Amino acid sequence: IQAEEWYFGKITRRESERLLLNAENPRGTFLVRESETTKGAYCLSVSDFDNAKGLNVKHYKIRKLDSGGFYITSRTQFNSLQQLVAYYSKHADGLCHRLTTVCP
Amino acid sequence: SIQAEEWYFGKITRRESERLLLNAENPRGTFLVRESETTKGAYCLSVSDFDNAKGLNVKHYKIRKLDSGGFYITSRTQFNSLQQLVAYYSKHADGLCHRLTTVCP
Repeated sequence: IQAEEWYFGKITRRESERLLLNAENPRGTFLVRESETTKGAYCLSVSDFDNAKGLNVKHYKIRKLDSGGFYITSRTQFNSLQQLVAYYSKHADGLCHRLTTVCP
Repeated sequence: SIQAEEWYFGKITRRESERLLLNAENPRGTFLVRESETTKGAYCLSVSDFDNAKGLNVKHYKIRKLDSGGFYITSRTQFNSLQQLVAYYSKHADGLCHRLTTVCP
């Protein structure tokens, strides 16, 4: 996974908001990094825009089932992280926006 | 002028540096210096490394600028230029994952 373009490893929540919040990035720009807060979990950080708050980043915890798979909600589970990224690029399913560009 | 240094890569992102450095053709210790995207005014030394478990990986060390003039990564040694910092760590790792060997192509 270290060689996945979208995996940024151990950056913090505040580093990921600085990397993403760029007023020249499309809505849905994202990255996957490790959760600082929950050992063993990952986190999908996604840039969003709404009228009021403007540009902001949403963070979604990704948990790993002990049998192996990954999930953000009870709707779908994925046998790998790349399957999760691939799925949410085509279907937002509760996320603020489908995933569009990897963080530059 | 640092703009023209072989090892200086300006404003490339954290992601681009890793894309440059994670490559089978690079020795452990391949590096580049760039601006930090996350801390303005700071630079960053990115270094390719290899460990048996994770294979090829990149480590990133922030380089802080003393307002008085120097540059540092640790309290052990400070430097008056980035050329000096790059030269020193090419001779001694001193906490880095590996001595700097190859300038990133």
